[PDB]
Amino acid sequence: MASVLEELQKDLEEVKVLLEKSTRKRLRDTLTSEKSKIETELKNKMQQKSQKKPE
Repeated sequence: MASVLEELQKDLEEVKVLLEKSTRKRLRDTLTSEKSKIETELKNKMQQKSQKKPE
């Protein structure tokens, strides 16, 4: 869990760095794309077990 949090935080930090450096509008693209991935991975990792039916 701390693992997952750390990885998400690290990716988010890389995002912040990219946003800051790529202040030339790129921020928008970066944020939109990568935030989706961050959220997706968070949701994946949380739900992953959750007594989920083997669909």
